[PDB]
Amino acid sequence: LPIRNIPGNYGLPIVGPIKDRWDYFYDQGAEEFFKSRIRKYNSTVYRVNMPPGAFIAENPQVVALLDGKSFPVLFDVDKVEKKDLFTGTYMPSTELTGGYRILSYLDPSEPKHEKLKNLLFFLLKSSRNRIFPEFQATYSELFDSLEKELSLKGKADFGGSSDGTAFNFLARAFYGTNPADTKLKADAPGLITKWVLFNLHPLLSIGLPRVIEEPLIHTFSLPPALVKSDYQRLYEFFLESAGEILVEADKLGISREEATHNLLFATCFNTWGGMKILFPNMVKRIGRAGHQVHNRLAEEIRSVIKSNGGELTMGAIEKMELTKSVVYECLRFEPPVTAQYGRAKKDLVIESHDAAFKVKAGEMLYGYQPLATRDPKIFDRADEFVPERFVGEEGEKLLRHVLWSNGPETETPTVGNKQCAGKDFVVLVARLFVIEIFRRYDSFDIEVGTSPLGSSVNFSSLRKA
Ligand code: HEM
Repeated sequence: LPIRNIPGNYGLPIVGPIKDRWDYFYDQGAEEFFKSRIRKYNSTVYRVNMPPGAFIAENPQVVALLDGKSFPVLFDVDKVEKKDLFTGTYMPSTELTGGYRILSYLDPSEPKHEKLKNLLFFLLKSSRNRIFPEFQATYSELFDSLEKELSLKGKADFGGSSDGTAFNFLARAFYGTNPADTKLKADAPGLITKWVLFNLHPLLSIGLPRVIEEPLIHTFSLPPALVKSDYQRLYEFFLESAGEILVEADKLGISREEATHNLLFATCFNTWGGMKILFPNMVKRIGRAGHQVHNRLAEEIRSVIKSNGGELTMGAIEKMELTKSVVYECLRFEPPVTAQYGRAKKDLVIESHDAAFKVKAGEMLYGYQPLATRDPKIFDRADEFVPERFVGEEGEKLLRHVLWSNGPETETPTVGNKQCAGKDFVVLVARLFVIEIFRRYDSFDIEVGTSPLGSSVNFSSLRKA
C-alpha cells in the first residue's frame, strides 16, 4: 500500500479541543463526529481531539482508527501499551477505587495483571453451575414485573426494573448471595449508578443544555469524596459475600483488600455496567427486527428445549443457530463499549484498506469500535441488523471481525492480553436473555429513547406463548 500522511489536525490551542468537544457532544454526536471527518479527510485513519480535554485530560490528541483492518492494532500488546487508558486520555482518581489501580487499568507487563485476571477467571468458572438456575429465577421475576407494569400503564419500562434484576442475578450467581438478605437491600443499582457517573461523567452527556453541562461535568472532575460513603456500602457487601472467592485470591497471592476492590469493580463496573448497556440495546434491536423474526426465534428456542427434554443446557444452546447468530449480531451492530485506546510502544506502520500510515512511539491511538464492526469493506449489508448473519460455516468465519470484547470473537482472553475477562460469560448471559424472552413470548413491541450510556426501552406489548 502507498504510505499516506495521516490527515486531520488539532486546531488552535484551547479552542481546537473545545470546538471538537462541542461537535462530539452537541452539534454532531459521536457517530457523525467520526463519519463527517472520514468523508472530509477521505480516510478512515486521521488525527482528531477527543473529550474530555479541559482540566481533566492532559492531552486530547489522538490518531483515530476507524476501519476493521487498522483497528486490531489496538489488541496487539507488542505494539500498544494498555496502562491507565481504560477510560481514554484521563484516568478517574484511584480515590474512587480504594486507592488501587484496578485490573482494567493495568498493562499485561504488570505482575498483578496476571494475578487479578486469574482471580476473575476463577470467579467465572466457579459460578458455572449457578448461572443457569439463577438467571432463570431472577429474569422470570423481571418478566413477571414487566407484565404487571404493562397491565397497569400500557407500557413497561425495561431499564427501571432490569438494573435491579441484573445485580441480583450477579450477586446470586457469583457469590450465592441474595442482596435482599443483606444491608444493600434493593439499593445497589442507585449506588453503582452514582459511582459510575463519578468515573465517567467527562465522557457523557445527559441532554442538559451545554451551558449547564460544560462547566458542571466536562471541565473538572467530580470530587470522589461525595461518593465515598456509597462506595463503602458496596465494598462491605463484597467483603462479606465473596468468602469462597477470597480464598482463591489468598492462594493467588492477592491481598484480601485488593481482591475485594477488584471484585467490586469487575462485578459493578465491568459486568453490571456492561449489561446495563447491552440488554436494553438487545431489546431495541430484536424488537426492531419484527414479529417474523420473533416467531422464528420462539420456534427454534422452544423446539430445541423440547428436544432436550425441557432441560436448558449449554449443549442445547449450541443447537440454537438463529439465537447464537442474533446475539453476535447485536454485539457487532452496537458494541456496548465503543471506545478502545492504546499508546504506541514503538514506531508502527498501521495498514488501512487503501493506505498505510506511520505513527511514532508515544502516540495515542483510538478506535471507535462501531466503525470497525460496521466496516462495509469487511461486512456485506454493514449497516443492516441481519439476524441470521453468523449462521453456518461461512457466517461463523466472520466472527473474527466481531470485536466487542476488545479482541476477535474467535480469540480467547488470557493473562497476556487485554481482552475482556468475561468474554464467554457475556455471550452466555446474552443468549440466556434471548432464550428467556422467547420461551415466554411469541413476539413483543417496544418504544425507545436515548440514555447517557445507550438506550431507554419500554415494552408496549408482550404476546404470551
Ligand atoms: C456486557 C458486558 C461487558 C462488556 C460490554 C465488556 C466489554 C469490555 C471491553 C470493551 C473491555 C476492554 C477495555 C479496554 O481495555 O478498553 C473489557 C475489559 C475487561 N473486562 Fe469486560 N465487558 C463485559 C463484561 C465483563 C464481565 C462479565 C467481566 C467479568 C470478569 C469483565 C471483566 C473485564 C476485565 C477484568 C477487563 C480488563 C481485562 C484485562 O485487564 O486484561 N467484563 N470489557
